[PDB]
Amino acid sequence: RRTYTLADYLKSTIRMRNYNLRWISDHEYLYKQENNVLLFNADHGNSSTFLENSTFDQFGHSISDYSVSPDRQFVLFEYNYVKKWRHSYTASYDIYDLNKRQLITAERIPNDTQLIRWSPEGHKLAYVWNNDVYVKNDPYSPSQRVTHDGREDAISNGITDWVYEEEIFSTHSALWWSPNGTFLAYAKFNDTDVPRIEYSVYLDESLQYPKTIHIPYPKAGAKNPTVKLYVVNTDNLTDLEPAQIVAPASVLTGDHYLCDVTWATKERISLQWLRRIQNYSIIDICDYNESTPKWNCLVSRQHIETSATGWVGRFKPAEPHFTSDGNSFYKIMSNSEGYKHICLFQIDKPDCTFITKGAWEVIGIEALTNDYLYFISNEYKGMPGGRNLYKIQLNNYANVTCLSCELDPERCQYYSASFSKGAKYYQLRCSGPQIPRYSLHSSSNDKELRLLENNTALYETLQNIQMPRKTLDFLHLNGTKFWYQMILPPHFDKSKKYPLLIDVYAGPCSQKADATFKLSWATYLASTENIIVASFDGRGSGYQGDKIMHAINRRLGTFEVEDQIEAAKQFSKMGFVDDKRIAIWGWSYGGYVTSMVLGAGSHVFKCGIAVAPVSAWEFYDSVYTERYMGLPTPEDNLDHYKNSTVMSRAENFKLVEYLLIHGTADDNVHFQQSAQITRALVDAGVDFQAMWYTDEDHGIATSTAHQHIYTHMTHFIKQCFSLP
Amino acid sequence: RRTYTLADYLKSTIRMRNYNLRWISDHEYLYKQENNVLLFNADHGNSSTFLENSTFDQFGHSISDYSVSPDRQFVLFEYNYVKKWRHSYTASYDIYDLNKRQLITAERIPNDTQLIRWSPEGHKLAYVWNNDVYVKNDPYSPSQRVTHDGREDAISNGITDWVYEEEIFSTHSALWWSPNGTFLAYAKFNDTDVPRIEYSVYLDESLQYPKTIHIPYPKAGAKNPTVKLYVVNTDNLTDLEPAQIVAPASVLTGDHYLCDVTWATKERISLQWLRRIQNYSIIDICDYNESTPKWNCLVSRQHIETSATGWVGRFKPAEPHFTSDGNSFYKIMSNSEGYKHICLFQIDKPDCTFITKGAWEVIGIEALTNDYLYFISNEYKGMPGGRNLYKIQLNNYANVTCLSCELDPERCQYYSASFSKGAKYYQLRCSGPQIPRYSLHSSSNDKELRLLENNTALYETLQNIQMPRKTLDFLHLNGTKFWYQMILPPHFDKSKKYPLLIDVYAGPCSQKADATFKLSWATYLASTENIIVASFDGRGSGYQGDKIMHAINRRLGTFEVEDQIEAAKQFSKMGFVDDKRIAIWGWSYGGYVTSMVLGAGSHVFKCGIAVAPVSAWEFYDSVYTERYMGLPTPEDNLDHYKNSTVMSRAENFKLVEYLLIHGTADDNVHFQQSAQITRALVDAGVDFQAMWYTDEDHGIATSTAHQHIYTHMTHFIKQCFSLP
Ligand SMILES: *[C@@H]1O[C@H](CO)[C@@H](O[C@@H]2O[C@H](CO)[C@@H](O[C@@H]3O[C@H](CO)[C@@H](O)[C@H](O)[C@@H]3O)[C@H](O)[C@H]2NC(C)=O)[C@H](O)[C@H]1NC(C)=O
Ligand SMILES: *[C@@H]1O[C@H](CO)[C@@H](O[C@@H]2O[C@H](CO)[C@@H](O[C@@H]3O[C@H](CO)[C@@H](O)[C@H](O)[C@@H]3O)[C@H](O)[C@H]2NC(C)=O)[C@H](O)[C@H]1NC(C)=O
Ligand SMILES: *[C@@H]1O[C@H](CO)[C@@H](O[C@@H]2O[C@H](CO)[C@@H](O)[C@H](O)[C@H]2NC(C)=O)[C@H](O)[C@H]1NC(C)=O
Ligand SMILES: *[C@@H]1O[C@H](CO)[C@@H](O[C@@H]2O[C@H](CO)[C@@H](O)[C@H](O)[C@H]2NC(C)=O)[C@H](O)[C@H]1NC(C)=O
Ligand SMILES: *[C@@H]1O[C@H](CO)[C@@H](O[C@@H]2O[C@H](CO)[C@@H](O)[C@H](O)[C@H]2NC(C)=O)[C@H](O)[C@H]1NC(C)=O
Ligand SMILES: *[C@@H]1O[C@H](CO)[C@@H](O[C@@H]2O[C@H](CO)[C@@H](O)[C@H](O)[C@H]2NC(C)=O)[C@H](O)[C@H]1NC(C)=O
Ligand SMILES: *[C@@H]1O[C@H](CO)[C@@H](O[C@@H]2O[C@H](CO)[C@@H](O)[C@H](O)[C@H]2NC(C)=O)[C@H](O)[C@H]1NC(C)=O
Ligand SMILES: *[C@@H]1O[C@H](CO)[C@@H](O[C@@H]2O[C@H](CO)[C@@H](O)[C@H](O)[C@H]2NC(C)=O)[C@H](O)[C@H]1NC(C)=O
Ligand SMILES: *[C@@H]1O[C@H](CO)[C@@H](O[C@@H]2O[C@H](CO)[C@@H](O)[C@H](O)[C@H]2NC(C)=O)[C@H](O)[C@H]1NC(C)=O
Ligand SMILES: *[C@@H]1O[C@H](CO)[C@@H](O)[C@H](O)[C@H]1NC(C)=O
Ligand SMILES: *[C@@H]1O[C@H](CO)[C@@H](O)[C@H](O)[C@H]1NC(C)=O
Ligand SMILES: *[C@@H]1O[C@H](CO)[C@@H](O)[C@H](O)[C@H]1NC(C)=O
Repeated sequence: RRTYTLADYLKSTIRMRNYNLRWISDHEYLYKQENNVLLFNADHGNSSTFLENSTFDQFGHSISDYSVSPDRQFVLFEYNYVKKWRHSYTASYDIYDLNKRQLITAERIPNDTQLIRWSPEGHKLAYVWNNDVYVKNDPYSPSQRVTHDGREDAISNGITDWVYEEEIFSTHSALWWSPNGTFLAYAKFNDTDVPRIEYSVYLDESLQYPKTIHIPYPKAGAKNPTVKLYVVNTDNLTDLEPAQIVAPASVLTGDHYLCDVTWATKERISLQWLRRIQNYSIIDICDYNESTPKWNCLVSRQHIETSATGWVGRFKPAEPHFTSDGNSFYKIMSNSEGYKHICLFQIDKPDCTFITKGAWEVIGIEALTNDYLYFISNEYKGMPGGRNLYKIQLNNYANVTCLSCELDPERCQYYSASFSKGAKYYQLRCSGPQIPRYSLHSSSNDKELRLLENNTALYETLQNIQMPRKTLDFLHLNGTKFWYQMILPPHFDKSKKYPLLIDVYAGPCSQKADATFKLSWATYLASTENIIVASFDGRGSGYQGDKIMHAINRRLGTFEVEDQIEAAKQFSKMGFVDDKRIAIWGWSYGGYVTSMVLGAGSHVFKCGIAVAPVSAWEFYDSVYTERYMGLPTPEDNLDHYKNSTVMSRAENFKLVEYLLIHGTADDNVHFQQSAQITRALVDAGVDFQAMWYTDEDHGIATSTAHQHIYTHMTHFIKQCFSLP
Repeated sequence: RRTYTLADYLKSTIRMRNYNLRWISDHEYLYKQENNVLLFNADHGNSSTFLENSTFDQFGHSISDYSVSPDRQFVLFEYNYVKKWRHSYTASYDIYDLNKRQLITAERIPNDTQLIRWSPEGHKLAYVWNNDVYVKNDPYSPSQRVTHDGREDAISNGITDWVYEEEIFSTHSALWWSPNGTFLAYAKFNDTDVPRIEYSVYLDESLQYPKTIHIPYPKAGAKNPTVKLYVVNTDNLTDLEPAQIVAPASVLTGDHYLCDVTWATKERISLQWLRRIQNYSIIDICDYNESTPKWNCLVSRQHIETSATGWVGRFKPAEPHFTSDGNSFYKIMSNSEGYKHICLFQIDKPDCTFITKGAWEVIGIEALTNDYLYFISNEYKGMPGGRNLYKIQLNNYANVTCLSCELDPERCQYYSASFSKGAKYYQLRCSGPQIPRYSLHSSSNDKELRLLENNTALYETLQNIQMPRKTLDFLHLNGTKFWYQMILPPHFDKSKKYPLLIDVYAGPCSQKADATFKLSWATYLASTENIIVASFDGRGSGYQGDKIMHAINRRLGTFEVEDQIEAAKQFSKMGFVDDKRIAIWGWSYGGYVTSMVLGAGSHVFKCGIAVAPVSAWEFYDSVYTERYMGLPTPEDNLDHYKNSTVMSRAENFKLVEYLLIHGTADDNVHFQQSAQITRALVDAGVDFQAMWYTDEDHGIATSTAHQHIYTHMTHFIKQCFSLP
């Protein structure tokens, strides 16, 4: 029987399908099929061809994306897509009028447009061009320029800078339409005094001279960009200047962040602010006073969230989900025991009321109606690495009803959901630990309407392959239960002793051990090279309580490192793991941990790989770093900024085999970091291996580069484990 | 018996001494001994302490170097040394009076001084600070400012830019005093429109953001800097200005280089100009007029040098060696048979007379007397790799007497000399093949006056070691003699079979197969690991004829590559070479040839190492590249610029093991060149090994890095050669 070879991983020979849809109603969604865009109605099961693939290639050129207007009158076509960063880009957009079924030729959308978003209702447009905000009341209507200070690397209106897109918003967008489309809320960023990172780009062999790329990148303690929030009335845009909503006073004592903007009603806006010392968060509720007319942000509806053991939220404070009347909201907060649970806020009330509790966390709030609230939790079977859909009755909080627990309990233990408007229907997505699945459900009776994708083709293709097995198990460290996972080789024999390879992230609020089904590189090693690939969620991990999560606070590189070693020591006690063939590798925080582990002097690991590793917290951006480590000042936390460098551990690298990989175009984890490591390894008489990948970004993902780094790492591990 | 250990190379426990001296008279020379500067009198032989080691330490700073005035009244002390580039720096200077045993504190020399030069007679000073020339007729005097348009990276007066420093002048100085100290000639460079290479420098772990380093670097085809030559009357300057000496019309038809400036008499100057297409140079003899025009350059005394087969000279045209009257000069030129020989030029007459001939070349003219001319050639036994001192009676060209050939014909075959003023005495300098030896001679009888350094302790300390033996042999390629060297392991047994390591430079006018004595890394591989290390000098090599050397013209990366292969194949046919264990490595042109050899698909070499290689001549500087490859224009030589890249040979790297090393702060061979290779090797799916060295220049020389790179390369060889 065939095995999962390396070519099977790198060539995507074994494709896993999914089912991605866009709810455009309370009962209709769009789905792309055979390059056609089909419009499905879940209330009747009937579906029409909404957008022929004929009218996708008959424009002049290849179209990259689409976005249909909420009134289904116009379609945006995106083409000439040029990648900027993780979530950012610039492209040209066309407008396709569906009433005439004709392409719009006048009042077009300029080339090099950065952002674009429809209004929630109707057909109004807002786009960002040369870092300025423009609005179009109609595709057949001239643009209205809102801002005029758009300066590259200085001022951005409506689009995020680098740190916000990466570490806060997780999207390039800084436009927020009002539900009626009357108001637009946009953010203005100012990176004028933010220091710049500079790295060279060695483009095609034609380029005689390299390019120098500049990016405003505040490192730990550096000058941070400012943000201001302005609101604009689209219906009477030529009456007043954009109205700034000043941040609350609580956050104005120094530098601060803007982390979320949500619309409660057609005339009420909510702003989540965050201090720079990220243990203080506040929600401001602002109503439109049509008199002056200003935005009236009453103090009595300010809502504070703090943390005594560290920072607020998991990565950033939870976003509020307002009720249909915008006079209350539900947001996730840590209870007294330190577990993320759902709390009920009244806009005018100073306290919140918890509606869920237990020794388990709530992952997120998925949908909200007047009678039920839908959410995801890791409560089922007390397994933190699982995800299941629940619903809460808003009259009797004791009446919690899991919607995914008993559907296929052996095959599916990791669910997610995508709801429609008003939570009439919801798409269920199972991710593991067996073959994924996608189904359509109706919230009225929670019955499966139809099976969207079963991956049956995947199922039979794996039947002919000696696939490895994934075990979800746990262990105890100083009396605390800690979960881990093992990818076991096929025909696993506990009497025989296998080599061990540890996959690390160990990042704050990370979770590497979970009931998810992946066709990864580890799948190759176990199925073919018969290597046990493990991952251990120790201290600093998430979804297990603020006790375990905040243990790493202000002490990065201390406990998440020891516990990877200590768990590795536990694995040796088992009778099926070779003591002399234990390895480790990571990526962008594992590479930090993997490096910091090999420098611990543990005599546990034989070799290691660090891919785009962090080497010192002095080098990473302030938003992620200062959240867990604070400021590098002698008065705040400068001590452990220095005590936690990989370079301080060079001498102990004489005992292991180090392989260091890093891409040169890395805008996230700068090549400066790996360079500082090698200088410490060189200056210490330590021999090691290295490999750069030219013009590859942080997540090395170019087809040629993705295949090369893993084919390189396979040779390394096989040489370290003395494998064929 | 012990062997030459790797630690013996990297730690230099087994030191080799040398005798370095500064002739300050016709019979006196300065010599440093235990940090004391001693004055020696060659005539009788006695000695006296000229400068105590109390100094260099009694002043508040460690003194790097010293320089004594010709009239022996003042001494310069160099401190605050900050290395700029290869031959450049910037440092601070203190002036010390000898008649008063005092340190001058009035009218001091500024810090951050970029150059300093004494007049050849008297004690006139000339230093360059902020790219402007300042002059002092006496150390106790103010500094008259000559130029005022100095600007960083834009204009340089008196100091070279990068390309002139590296590829023409081999010095940072662009000052030329007249013999009487009356005139000062200085050149002015303009890099205003020359593109700037940029690379990042990752300083100490405490240095948060990296520093971008800009350097005016004209790559092949780019805009070269302009150069103008001015002369100043130092005696009466407050009245007069500098006087420009315009280049000949022969050279003003385009871009041109200034390659030499020599003072014939107190009022006569010789300028060597060079066309950008380096097959046309001219010497200009310019006389001083007591009225305007300040400098009268007669047309009838222009002297022009051309080459129809390639470029002019070896690296640059030979410099002229004037007679005492300045009415004639000897210089090295190619004859009709293509052999560099000495020619006698007469200023006014347009032809020259060869005073030497034969199928061998002259290396350099060492000294000129009114009766004899001393020079260095490779005539003895027809060995190009040997150097000996000869002398010609300037009356009887037939009386050509060797002064070193038959001293120790078994120990010494690679001589050089450092003559005194007027050539009364000359230090003989033997460099191999056996242990070096330094002796002092008298010109009147060529009789050894005394033995300066015999390296006796080095002789004894070597007999404790199984030291290798180096053979200088030759082979015929297509009926053309080609020489090679073989470092042979001790106790050589031609019945056995040895691994083969081919050290490659193979650059134009290069010589890797000589009769010199080096304690190198090749010694370790032969003494300890029993590896034969060979070096072959094929087509493109110098000192053998312009037929052999200019065969590389406009065809770089073609013939010097193939010849290395076939010589290795001829090494394969030998009975003592393991065909399956042949490897090759090189540095900075060898890395180019090594990479180009491994890409040829010859199945000859098993593995290879390329350290700081050239990947594409499009990326190297113009002065070097255009000299041998022409212009990368579709009309001149664009094609073999394209055809000669390493990246075009990526596929054939699947058959060899490849290790690529490069310094991140390399300004000579930019990191871009290595990065372009890996991208082609990544795009071809070829696995290889790489290793960067942060902030290491082209000649990776940091004490820590130098050990790490040779240690890293040894592991690669042993693994490739299947050794312990
Ligand atoms: C974007 O940010 C930059 C810098 O973060 C802002 O410009 C800077 O504004 C400050 C004051 O806010 C200026 O500093 C000093 O102001 C005092 C006032 O007494 C004055 O006396 C000093 O001479 C000095 O100017 C600073 O000069 C200025 N820097 C600039 C203009 O480069 C800028 O206003 C921000 N823009 C937006 C749209 O947010
Ligand atoms: C150092 O080199 C720079 C760049 O070559 C010199 O400045 C440049 O001079 C040229 C003229 O040779 C200017 O080009 C154009 O000339 C035409 C002639 O009609 C004129 O119409 C244009 O308006 C322009 O002047 C060029 O602008 C100028 N570039 C600058 C000043 O940045 C410079 O003179 C050289 N310096 C020395 C000391 O030799
Ligand atoms: C969208 O909502 C806004 C605010 O609710 C509407 O604006 C107000 O509309 C009311 C009546 O609905 C008027 O009495 C006010 O004079 C309006 N004030 C402002 C500032 O607009 C807006 O008309 C609504 N638009 C649509 C298309 O529903
Ligand atoms: C948020 O964290 C900061 C520092 O991490 C806390 O600042 C402390 O403030 C008190 C004043 O009440 C000082 O006495 C301490 O010295 C401060 N600590 C440091 C390390 O500077 C702040 O109290 C925290 N906020 C909350 C609400 O817990
Ligand atoms: C959807 O795919 C699953 C596989 O994940 C199918 O379930 C298997 O069906 C076979 C029948 O031959 C049983 O023997 C297996 O035990 C089942 N496995 C699991 C994990 O349930 C299922 O039949 C497919 N459904 C459809 C409609 O095709
Ligand atoms: C060492 O060489 C020096 C060279 O300067 C000799 O210098 C002598 O200096 C005295 C001083 O009055 C003169 O009178 C002599 O004429 C110099 N000698 C010569 C040869 O010129 C010095 O003599 C030498 N050493 C000794 C011990 O005499
Ligand atoms: C150095 O040489 C220069 C030129 O050879 C001398 O300058 C000339 O000196 C003579 C007589 O002293 C004058 O008639 C000329 O007018 C001078 N010409 C110039 C250009 O200066 C100079 O005097 C000599 N100085 C020394 C110290 O030897
Ligand atoms: C110096 O080199 C150039 C370039 O190789 C030579 O220019 C050639 O000249 C001949 C005759 O004028 C032309 O037919 C060629 O087309 C020229 N080649 C180029 C590339 O322009 C020039 O002749 C050489 N100089 C000497 C003295 O031989
Ligand atoms: C100078 O050094 C050379 C070699 O470095 C010495 O020459 C050797 O001398 C020994 C006698 O002890 C002979 O056995 C060797 O055959 C000699 N070798 C050569 C190449 O000649 C020489 O003795 C040293 N001279 C002094 C004065 O120390
Ligand atoms: C376009 O859609 C039709 C609908 O069946 C399908 O047959 C055809 O293959 C599609 N073409 C492309 C290029 O996707
Ligand atoms: C489904 O049927 C209803 C009623 O028959 C119709 O109004 C609707 O348009 C149909 N769906 C589509 C996508 O046309
Ligand atoms: C200085 O010179 C004296 C005289 O020979 C010598 O004894 C001493 O060791 C020297 N000191 C240094 C530091 O070179």
